Amino acid sequence: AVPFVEDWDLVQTLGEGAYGEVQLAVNRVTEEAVAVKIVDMKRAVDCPENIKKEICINKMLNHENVVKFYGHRREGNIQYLFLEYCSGGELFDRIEPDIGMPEPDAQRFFHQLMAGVVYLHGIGITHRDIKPENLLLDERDNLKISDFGLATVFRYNNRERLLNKMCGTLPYVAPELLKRREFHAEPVDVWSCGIVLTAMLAGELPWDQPSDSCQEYSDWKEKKTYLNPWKKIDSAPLALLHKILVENPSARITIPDIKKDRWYNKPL
Ligand SMILES: COc1cc(-c2ccc3c(c2)NC(=O)/C3=C\c2ccc[nH]2)ccc1O
Repeated sequence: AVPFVEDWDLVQTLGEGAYGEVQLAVNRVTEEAVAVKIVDMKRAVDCPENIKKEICINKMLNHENVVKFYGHRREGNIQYLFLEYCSGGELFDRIEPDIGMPEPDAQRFFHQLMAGVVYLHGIGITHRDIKPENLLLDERDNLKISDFGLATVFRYNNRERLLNKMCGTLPYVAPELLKRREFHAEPVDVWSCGIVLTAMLAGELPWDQPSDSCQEYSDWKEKKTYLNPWKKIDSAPLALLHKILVENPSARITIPDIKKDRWYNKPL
């Protein structure tokens, strides 16, 4: 019913999953509310390490658009991830199925996702799994990238480190992850942010995966915007998508150039 972790009361479960569980921890004494991820390590082959990297990354991260990392403890098997609480919930729950959200709100949330992403990239960290379920909104309703379990460093000592490990989520991963062996880390996140811009604007996921065979992806590759979800989207913001969901990860628009897009700088 009502458990607790080292002086903090465990109110309710914010999220779960085969990952373990994240209960909202708050202490009636100070009453500061926080997010506590309880990674239930097992053996020395899955959880007991997929978290060593996760905690390190966090201690590096500090940006108004990245769920803050307070600290961590560790009984033995059960480890505690002290994290920032975002009352707002997930961006995911602000997308109306098959409809979306008011364009101005899409633009705003996109600015922050771009803010937080550019930031991470600056310190050579790639998220690898950007999506509405990982973009939380807080009290004031500010977007904060979340869940760094799959993140990783791609630039250390100013030297890129091409990636090859496949991972993330199918209806959000960039095409190169399927056709290539190695791929630059940054363009994968830009593509994933692009797919997130579409949900916010069409309340639906373009395709199940950027597979050259997925019929819906082939139709976007054939400028057939005269169909869903592209039809529910306005040509302005659609112009940016045309530059984001670009196949060759080399010709894809770069975060910097996204800040110079007409829709992006459109007072809304
Ligand atoms: C900074 O990096 C991380 C964030 C979270 C995380 C995951 C879920 C929530 C949260 C933080 N803070 C919250 O407030 C969360 C969930 C929620 C659900 C409804 C309101 N909030 C888990 C692992 C991480 O490595």
